[PDB]
Parts: sequence; C-alpha cells; structure tokens
Amino acid sequence: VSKGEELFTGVVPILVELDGDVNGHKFSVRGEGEGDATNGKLTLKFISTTGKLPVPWPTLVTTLVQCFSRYPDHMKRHDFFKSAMPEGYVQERTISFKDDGTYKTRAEVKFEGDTLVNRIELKGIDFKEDGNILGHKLEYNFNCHNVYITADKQKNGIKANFKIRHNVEDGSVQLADHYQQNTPIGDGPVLLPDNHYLSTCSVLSKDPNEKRDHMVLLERVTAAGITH
Repeated sequence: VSKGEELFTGVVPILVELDGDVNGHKFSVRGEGEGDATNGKLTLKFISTTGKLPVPWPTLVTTLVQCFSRYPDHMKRHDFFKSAMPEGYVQERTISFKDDGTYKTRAEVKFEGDTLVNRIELKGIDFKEDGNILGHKLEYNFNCHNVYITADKQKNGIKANFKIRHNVEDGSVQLADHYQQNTPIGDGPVLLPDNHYLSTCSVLSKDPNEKRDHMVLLERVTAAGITH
C-alpha cells in the first residue's frame, strides 16, 4: 500500500545515536541491532560512551523506531511510519514524569543505505535529585503499553499519546506521560491513519561481556484497533 513498506520485507539493520542532557548531566548513547516488521520484533544493544548514565535506562526506552511495528494486512493502509520511508520522519516528544521532571526529544528516523537510523537529541529539566529518575530507583524492566495514534492532517503526519508505567524498586509505580508528534521528511503523500494503537511489550537484559553501562532490549510491537 506504500512504496516505503517494501523496505521492511526483511530484517533491517538499525543504528541509534542519542545525545542527552538531564539537569545539566550530559550523556551519549549509541546502539545497534535489527528490526523485523514482518514479525513486529526488534533486538538492540545500547551502550553509554560517557560513563554511568545519570538516568535509568528504562526512562530512555521509548526515545531510543515505530516503523518496525507489525501492521496486520487489514490495517496496512494506516501505517504512516513506513509510508514516510526512505526519507523518514521527525519524531518529537515531551515526556512528563509524574511528580518529577520532563524530557523533550527530537529525532530524525530515516534510511541511510540499508540501515534504519534513529538520531536523537534529548533535554531533561526540573528533575528532583532525590526522585526516582536521578536517584536511580527504577527497576530494570519494562511493561507492555498501548500507543494511541491519531492523524494530524495539518502537519501531514500523526500524533500519539500514551502513559508509560515504570516499576519503582519500593513497589510503587512512576508514570511517564508521553506526548508525541511525527512529521514526514519527504514531500510525497503519506498514509494518514484512522485512530488505532500499537500494542508494545519490551524485555530488558544485560550483556555479560559488556563493561560499559548498557542495555540489551527485545521489543514486540503490533498495530491494532481497526477490525478486518
């Protein structure tokens, strides 16, 4: 249904680069792996190049490629993300951590050669030094969530909204409200979807041989909410 979708009929290499600043703590993350939109699966490893991160890895998961979502056949006309490829899209978010600070992110997601690249800048402000983020009080795990997508005709793109639930080590939960906008980089028509969601689950792990602060991630993501 889009030319871009043909770039995803196979396993695609991924590169991710993030430069961040949270409360004046600068950090850089670099990642690589592969995505398979036929299965709605991704596998990535991320490392810090700047030493121990100032924030928990789980708080960076959503920022660190929704073009790898599996769209069921009956929903393929609603896949904005692949329709924007290869030229790609700008993905912007605000992430508001309840009772704590906020991240603002801006990313370009596009092909370079055969690789899907996600390059991000992140700025975090107003975090509490004694809170769950700067205090590293979040469990090293991740819940399943629904990402609610709506068309944004005036920007020829989409918006999304969702609430991430981060488990806290004391048994509480830290909510992170996500507000997202995506705009195509290229000038040709894109697929503007009816309202739907991405059902996403993620598993976080470690590489026993990796000495840098790091995160290994496996994600499963499939679109839903529009019946055959």
